[PDB]
Amino acid sequence: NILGITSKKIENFSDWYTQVIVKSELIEYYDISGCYILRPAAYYIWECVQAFFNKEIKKLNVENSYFPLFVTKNKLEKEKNHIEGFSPEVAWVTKYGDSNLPEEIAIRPTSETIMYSVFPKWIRSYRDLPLKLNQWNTVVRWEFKQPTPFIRTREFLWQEGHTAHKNEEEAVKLVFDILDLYRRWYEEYLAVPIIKGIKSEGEKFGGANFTSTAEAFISENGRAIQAATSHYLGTNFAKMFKIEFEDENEVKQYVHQTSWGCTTRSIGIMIMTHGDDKGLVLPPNVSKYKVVIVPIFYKTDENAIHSYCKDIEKILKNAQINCVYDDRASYSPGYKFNHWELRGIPIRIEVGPKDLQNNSCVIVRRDNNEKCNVKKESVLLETQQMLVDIHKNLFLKAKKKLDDSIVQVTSFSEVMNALNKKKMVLAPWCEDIATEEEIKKETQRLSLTNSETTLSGAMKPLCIPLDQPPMPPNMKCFWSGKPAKRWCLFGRSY
Ligand SMILES: O=C(NC1Cc2ccccc2C1)c1nccnc1NC(=O)N1CCCCC1
Ligand code: PRO
Repeated sequence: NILGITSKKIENFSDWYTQVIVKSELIEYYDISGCYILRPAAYYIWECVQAFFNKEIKKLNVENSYFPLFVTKNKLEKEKNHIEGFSPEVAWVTKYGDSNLPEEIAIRPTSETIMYSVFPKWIRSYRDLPLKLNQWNTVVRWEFKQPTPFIRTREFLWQEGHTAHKNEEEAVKLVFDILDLYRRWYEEYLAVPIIKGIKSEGEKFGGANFTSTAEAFISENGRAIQAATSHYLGTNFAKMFKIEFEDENEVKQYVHQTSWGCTTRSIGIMIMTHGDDKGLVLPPNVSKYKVVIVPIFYKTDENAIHSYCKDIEKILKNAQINCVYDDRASYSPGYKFNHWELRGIPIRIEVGPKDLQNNSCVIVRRDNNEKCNVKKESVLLETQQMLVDIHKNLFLKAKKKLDDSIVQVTSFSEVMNALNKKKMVLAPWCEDIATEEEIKKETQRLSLTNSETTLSGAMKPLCIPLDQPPMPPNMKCFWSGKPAKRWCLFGRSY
């Protein structure tokens, strides 16, 4: 009990989350606010999705690279909308030892300015295009909002991809190709559904022509959260960094650029999605151990149980299924059950005397706790199919919750009702940037219906979904009363 999760996910989501990430050994806290340690179980997930994304961006001819952590004032300030957005959260190095630096230098919050400072040397003619680069690194955004492990941190691990193209068409195609890879990263590895859409003008990346986005939704507190992003930068950074190329007709042109990122926030979204009141729940593709084997003794005798459990370990490891046999003498079976449930292991296999006598074992799924007796010779196949089935169940259950978290409305008088039911709204909107602040202020004012002390009551535009319902001929904007343009998702958010 004391060693389990002692806050229910529905009753105290914030304390449940803290208990889950600590007791599963994902996260350790640190003496600098907003910075957290990724312990091995958390870093293993990152390596899994790193492996997947590398393999896929390789097919698009993107190549990994590594650029400096630091940027000079001269470079950092070249693109005005970019730096106006980041400048209050940029951390500056000013000293080495007790000596002042001759010039202060900034830590990257993102690397457009760093990388594009040298793109002009690499891109001189149409022969040099497309240029396609990625980095796996961390960046620093020194905000003073309340941090949350994985999802809102001052330093975070991510990849940032950056490409440059001879025209708009090719760059935009890559934007949406990357956006579908983020859909796959979340779906095939984290069993998380996302919504693709376009950011409103007030929410797009600074310096972007447009920002496409993958949005996730945390049903338990009614909060949307950006899962990944892929920007068409157009020629906006090419203008400011003078990234020009001579085209086939001997005319100077600006490159058309993209950048796109996805972070360890994805792990936090997975935890909040599938985690339950027993702790972490891992999709098998991001769990080091797919199976834990637990022995049960009453009280060859003890050697007979040990030999049998080791046989099952050999069967799984010979088939490339990593597993652990928990043969620790000092802890009860029920201790071990909780121990590994807490840590999110997908499958427990139990072996006691009655299972040995029947030449079977008990196979227990972490997601729904269903138990079944499997003969020894069918354990390999049953385990294989059950790992597939757990992932499918986690994803389908999550997708039903996401679907159920959207209410389509036509007037603002329906909005507050749905927000306080922890929903997002899909609403007809004129898309005028001026209305975004107005909507944020008024929904925050009317929220006077929240028990979160560190997240805003404001609802903001989340994304204009790529999948649009019909817009009836005279539908008005739900806020301004002007002709509505498209349907947009709004909600409270992280
Ligand atoms: O934005 C993050 N942190 C900042 C916001 C915040 C709030 C409280 C305290 C400190 C900070 C700094 C963030 N933190 C951790 C992991 N991913 C994060 N970001 C993202 O997932 N996205 C989407 C993909 C492109 C980049 C942004
Ligand atoms: O920070 C962002 O959103 C973009 C995409 C990764 C590179 N910079």
